[PDB]
Formats: sequence, C-alpha cells, structure tokens
Amino acid sequence: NREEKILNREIGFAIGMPVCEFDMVKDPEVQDFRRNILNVCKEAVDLRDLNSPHSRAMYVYPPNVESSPELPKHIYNKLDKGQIIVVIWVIVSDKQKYTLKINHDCVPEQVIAEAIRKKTRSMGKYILKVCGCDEYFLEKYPLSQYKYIRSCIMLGRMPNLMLMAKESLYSQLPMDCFTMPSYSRRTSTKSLWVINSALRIKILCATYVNVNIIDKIYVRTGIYHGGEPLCDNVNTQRVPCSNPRWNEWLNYDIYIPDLPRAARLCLSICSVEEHCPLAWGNINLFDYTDTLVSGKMALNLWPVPHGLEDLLNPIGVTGSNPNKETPCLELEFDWFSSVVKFPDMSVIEEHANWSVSREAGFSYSHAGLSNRLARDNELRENDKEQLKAISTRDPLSEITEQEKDFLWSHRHYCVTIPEILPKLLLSVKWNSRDEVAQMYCLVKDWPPIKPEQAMELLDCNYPDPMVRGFAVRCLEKYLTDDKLSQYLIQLVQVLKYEQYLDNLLVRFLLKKALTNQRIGHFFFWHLKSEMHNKTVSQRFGLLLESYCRACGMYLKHLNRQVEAMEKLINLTDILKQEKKDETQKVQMKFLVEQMRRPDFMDALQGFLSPLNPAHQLGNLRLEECRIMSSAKRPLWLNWENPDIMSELLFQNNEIIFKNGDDLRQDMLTLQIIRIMENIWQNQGLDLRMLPYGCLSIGDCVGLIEVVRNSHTIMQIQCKFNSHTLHQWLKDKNKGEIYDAAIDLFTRSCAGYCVATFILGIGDRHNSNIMVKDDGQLFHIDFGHFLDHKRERVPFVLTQDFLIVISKGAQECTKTREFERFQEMCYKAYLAIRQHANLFINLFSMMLGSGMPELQSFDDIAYIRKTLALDKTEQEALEYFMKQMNDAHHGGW
Ligand SMILES: Cc1nc(-c2cn3c(n2)-c2ccc(-c4cnn(C(C)(C)C(N)=O)c4)cc2OCC3)n(C(C)C)n1
Repeated sequence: NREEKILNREIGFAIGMPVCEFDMVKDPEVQDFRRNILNVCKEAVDLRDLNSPHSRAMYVYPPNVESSPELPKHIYNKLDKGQIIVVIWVIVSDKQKYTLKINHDCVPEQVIAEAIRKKTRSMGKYILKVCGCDEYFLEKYPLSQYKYIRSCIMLGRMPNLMLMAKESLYSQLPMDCFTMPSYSRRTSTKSLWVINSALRIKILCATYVNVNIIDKIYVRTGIYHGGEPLCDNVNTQRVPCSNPRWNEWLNYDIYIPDLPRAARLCLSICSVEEHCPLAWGNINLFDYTDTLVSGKMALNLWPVPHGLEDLLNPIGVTGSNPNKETPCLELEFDWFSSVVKFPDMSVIEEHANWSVSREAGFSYSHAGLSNRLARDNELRENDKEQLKAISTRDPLSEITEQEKDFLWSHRHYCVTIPEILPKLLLSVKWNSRDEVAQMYCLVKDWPPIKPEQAMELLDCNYPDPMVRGFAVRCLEKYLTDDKLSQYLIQLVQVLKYEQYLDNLLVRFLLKKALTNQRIGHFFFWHLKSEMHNKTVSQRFGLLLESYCRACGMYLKHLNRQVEAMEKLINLTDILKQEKKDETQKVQMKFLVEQMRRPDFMDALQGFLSPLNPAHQLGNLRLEECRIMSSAKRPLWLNWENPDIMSELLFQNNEIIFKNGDDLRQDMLTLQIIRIMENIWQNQGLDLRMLPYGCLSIGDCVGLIEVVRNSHTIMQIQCKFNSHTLHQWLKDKNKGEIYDAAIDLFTRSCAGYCVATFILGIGDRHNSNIMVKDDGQLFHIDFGHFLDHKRERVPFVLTQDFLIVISKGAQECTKTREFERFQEMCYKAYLAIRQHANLFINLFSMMLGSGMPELQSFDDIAYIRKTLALDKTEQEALEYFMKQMNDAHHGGW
C-alpha cells in the first residue's frame, strides 16, 4: 500500500539502489530468496518481542561482554582483594556522585543496591549505563565481565556508571511493526545416480569477442570441486578470434552419477607457445533446486585479474557477469528426456550403509588391493599416533597422497579425534559417489568442534553443503556474540563462496544481525561497503534488503549515517577533482561554506558513529575540522559528544574520513592485532596494543578513529639527538610515574615488533609509528602485509627506541632492560605460533576479497615462514632471533 512504498524508498536509500530493481529480476533463485528468507526475519522479530520491553532493549543495547567471566591472574591482581572502586552517578534535581568498593563480580542489581544504600546513608526499577556513551548493563553478568569494566581494570581507570530509570530507557525504544512485504505472496524426473553416461558439454560460440587482432583462440574447461579438479581439463579446437565458433562436444573423464553436489564447470577463453587467459567464468553444475544443468545457457565472462596467469580461475566467483556487454559464451548441456535431480539424503544414506557393510566383509586380500581400504582390526597404536600427528599440522601443510589414503582408510577412528575433519575432507575422493556418500553420513553425526576450527570449513576449500552445514551448526551451538562480532568480517566474506543465495550460513548470520543490533550494525556496513563490487552486489543487495525489512527502528538511524557519509563523499570528491590545486586555505573556505548549507549541516550532525554506534555524534565543531596534509588529503572531523556526562568519557569525537585509498587491509591488520593482544593477555603476557577503529564504508572510502594526544616519532624529534625520544618521554612522565612509562613503552614496543614481523607489514618509519604521552607506542597505516616484496623486519628498533627501553643508557643493547625486552618478544612470538591455525584460517577466509596482497594461498604461506611452522619450537626461536639480529646488525 502507501506505507510499503515509503519503506521501499527508505530501504532503497539505505542500500544504494531502488528496490524495484530486485522486482524486475527474472531469475527464480532471486525471487525465491527474497520470499523464502522472510521466515528468518519473522523468527528474529519474534525473539525480540518475546519478553517486551526487556527483550527489545537487549536487542538495541546488547551487553558488551567478554566471552568468559574468569580473569587472568595479572588482571585480577590489579584489584584490591578482588574488589573494584566504581563511581555511580544519579541525576537528581544536578549530578550526585557515589563511590563504591565492591567485589569485581557483583551483578548490576547488586551494584544498584549498594549505590542506593550509600545514597540513603546521606540522610529492579533501575539500570546502569556507561557514562558518556549509549552502553547499558541490561543483563546479570559479573560486573568485571563487561568490557568497559574489564578495560578500566586493565588500564587503571575509574569506572563511571550512571543510574537510569528502566522506564526512561524503555520509553525511547519504539515498537516496530514488521510487515511482510508484497512479494511474500507468491519427460520424467530421474535421480542422478540412474543416469548411466559420461559427462559431456557442448561449446557453441562466443559473442562480444572484441580484441586487438591476439589471433588463435580456444575455450579451456575443467570440472572442479572447490579448487580440486575432478578430471583432466578439456580444450576445444583452436579458431581465430575473428570467428569464435566451435560447436564442439567436450567429453569429460567422469561418470555422471559420480558428480558431487558442489561440482562446478570452470572455463575460459585463452590466447596462444605462450598461452594466456582473456576471460573466465564458472557455473554450478546443479542449480539451487538440486537440478543438473540442461538445455542451452549463455554465460557472460569476467576479466582476468592482474596477477593471475593460470588458464582457469576456479576460486573466482561462480555465475554470469551482470555486465552483458562482455564476452558471452553459449553452452549446451546433455539431454536425457527427463529432469535430473541430485538424490535425496535417504537415498544417499542407504547407499553409504550398503558400502560400509560391504567393506566390513572384505577379505584380507581384497583390502590389500587398495591403500584406501584397511581392515578394522589392523589399526595399531602407532597409526593412532600418526593420525594424531597429522591432525596437529597447520591448514596449509601439504597432505601427501599416501597420507590421504591413510586418513580415508581410517575415517571411522578419525571420529575420535574430531578436529582432524578438515584434513579427512581433503582426503576424500570427491569424484567417487561411493566415498562421498559415506563422508556425508560421517559428517551428519560428526562430533562438534570449536568455532575457530569450524570456520575453516567455510572457506573456499570446502564447497560441499553438508560440510558447510556442519560448520554452521558448530557456530550456532558454540560461537558467542562477542566472538561473532570479532570474526564478522571473515564470516561475511565467506558468504561469497556459497553456491546459492539461500543457504544455512546466510540464515545464521542474518538471524544474529536481526537479534543483536551491535552485530547488525557492522553486518550492514560490511555488506554496504561492497555494493560497488559487481561479483557480489546482487547477493549483498538482496541480503541487505532482507536485513532492512526487519531490523526495526535502526533502519532510520542507519539512513542518517548513510546520508552523512554520502555528503562527505560528495564534498571530498569535489575537493579532489575541482579544487585539488587550490591552497589549503581556499579549500578550507570552500569546505566550511559547503558544510554550512542547511541541508548539509543537518545531515552531518546528530547521528551515530559508524565506527561505534554507542557513540553519539552531536553538533560539528567546524573550527576543529581541517583538511590533513597526508596523501589523498583526508578530513579531520570533530563532533561534540552530546551525552549528558560526556566529560567523563570524552567531550569530542575525532574521526578521520579518508576518500581514495583502500582501507580493507588496515581493517584486517587492526583486527588481527586485537586478536594477538587478546591471546597475550589471556596468557598473562601484558603487551598493550592499540587496535584503533577503522571501517571501510565504500569503494576506497572509510573512517579512522583518532587516538587523542598522540604524536608521530617525527613530530617528537622536531620539537635532534638519538636521545630526544627518551627525553620527550621523561618530561611527559616526571616523578614516580617515569618507570611506568618506560615499562609501557617497552611492552608496547615488544608487541608491535613481534606483530609486524609475523604479518610482514609495510616498512615502519618515523611518520607511521606514534606514541601517546604515557609511553604507549603503536603503529598506523597498514596498507601492506604478507609477502608484498627473504622475510623482512618492518620495525627495526633504532637507537632512539633502545635508549628509551634502557632508560637512557648509552650502551643500550647490553643492558638487562634490553634482555627483559627480548624475553617479552620471544614469549609473544611463541604464543602466536601456538595459535597459527587461527591466523592462517582468518587469512584464508579473506581470499575472495579484492585485496591485492591476499590473492592465493601462497600469499598466506608467508605466515608459515615467519612463524617457522615446519621447524621445531626451539628452531623457531632461533629463526626469530636471527631475523632480529640480521635486521639490527647485532644484538640478538
Ligand atoms: C591509512 C591511514 N591511517 C592513518 C591514521 C590512523 N590513525 C591516525 N592516522 C592518527 C593520526 C593523527 C592523530 C593525532 C592525534 N593527535 N594529533 C595531534 C595532537 C594533532 C598531533 N600529533 O599533531 C594527531 C591520531 C591518530 O590516531 C591513530 C590512528 N592515516 C593518517 C595518515 C590519515 N592513514
């Protein structure tokens, strides 16, 4: 009706394209997704009104909590006999302060009781809010499990909480009525396993093949399961590019009933002997309804990515190019007088049971015919140790063919060491329906593994839907909202590897986004930021449509953020194309004049920070905004924090808006830094890092959190001697606090030395290392990582840094300060090595992004080198010291 049309305009504005463009899409998969996904929308809305208004408040303001209440011993020992000092504020008439000393693990209702006790000594109706931002303690966790409280304990800051009446929070949460949209109102058939025929596909002709007359041309093809070929590639005959017509049947060395569910056809047009791909494309051999492709098809192809010289691109995206003014290959598939469907699960289970029972009857001599057969008995405990050994290798370690036969033959024992599942899966003969059906039944009852281990099974090495479904069930059962937020970037990226629009992973992620608004906010922005990338914009736009339809009132707040970012994009675009040669003064006059237009001024003020939607951005402070000197001329922007107690957190929100460089690699490096820092703290290795906020919001457009009161090394030594840095630090921390500043500088140095060495970050210089007044050192600008150059040391500690560490001693390399510094590095390095699978998998999950430094598994191999995974641990230490000793010309 009329209200649906208004909502469609809002959704269209949020996602950057009109909803009517989805309505015109003819593809049945697209219209079925739009309709069928709505039961996730409904399920989520019903969880939110399950216990109103509390359930609604928990959705908008979910508890920001660590994944477990247990405190590292070094954190706990910062308390006074396990007790914490907190300040509770009450708004009365005027702000009244009440200081409490309570056990670190009282729940909020207890803290509120003690605050009222103290207040009445001055002679379930309240909640606690963090002073200065929109963060609440709505749930009965231990106080120290809230990240704000945990952070205060570690940083030695005083927690400041505000008492607030429940009803004054509930009052401001609009009830949203979710309405089902108008589109919600909507020869035989033979099993694949009965088709007794080999696979054959006809290449007819190519259109839109416009080239520089490049001469002889051919179509290369292959059948793939993930990246694994299921048979040899098959080429057409060569023809000249002026007449690209083949009409050639290609015969594949594979039996049709042996085609696995995720089988794909990968092809390309190649030039010729120097061969070179000109355009590529992949298609699912089964569609989303389990039907084998049939009839004729036109496939619009994709351009070759600069860097790839392979002739096929099977880890490239699957499906037709939306740009129809592109090389278009016409295909024809085999005809069978019948629709052919992948067999249902009951048929697969029957076949697996038949196979298992047959193999259990195999004689000794029969089992000897194949190393993939082993008799139940034979299993010795040395084979058991070898299985356990294999299960501890990292995801990029080669599994030899003999190892694969060995794993497959002992698949049933593997159930007792369930983390071996990823290696067992890469040992399956995916072109054998006998083996695959058995693997299906093993997966359906496989024991659960850790979410960090399950995430590997969603990357591009694991296309099978039963495998990915098991991975999703593991996340559903074990992944906390805290870790889902931590790994959300990767989980969004692996949506791109799903064969179909509707799948278990997207239903899981959408439901979490629609029941936790902190997850939903970044879900929205990660998807929105890629709506320019045409390999994913249909999938992501449809997903965003379904998010926007059910997220409730937050859609209106997102639209405030989208409009503000759009205005900043438009202004910076003008500056870089129409005024780029004018002086700063002139550009600044132009900028202030444009931001003072009333439509602009209103769009740029009074909205939530996309970096952290708990932070309200109030009125701009134009006198504090400025065009920075760095490359691409980013904007330094300053907003008032309108929170009634802003002075207790920060009174101004400073954000850098950068239009022109890709920020996705910085995003990923800052995420990894945070994970490393988390690993170190849990082990009681207190190395303070600074993973400041960074969010890509578009095509080379994004936001960066400003660390207030920090300076580059260069700013410092321009006010110079190699003692200037230490001298600056000592003057900032005179008295009894000098030692704490040296210690914080030493630990922060050790963390960044180790982190940047492991990741192969871009070379450090005195303009991309910064220091806070209190001694905390950190790095900025991570536009390069991994093997972008034989392993570099990006952070070489020059004399200035050693002088600080050694408290001003001339011979700083030969002090016990330096020795304890080295020990921190060694402990930090070995700690990350123990978690190498995590970091390898997090990188592998990002392979399908457009990030140029992260294109193949061999880019990730760099991490295998810096962590020395093929060495022993003591050999790994020795390797790290030599890299350090080489880079510094002595010391280590
Ligand atoms: C890819 C990338 N990343 C960054 C980046 C990332 N950060 C900062 N810049 C950043 C920059 C300045 C400041 C700052 C704070 N106070 N001051 C004042 C006191 C003005 C100073 N020293 O004169 C500067 C703080 C910062 O926070 C760290 C996060 N840049 C930039 C090159 C655009 N480019």
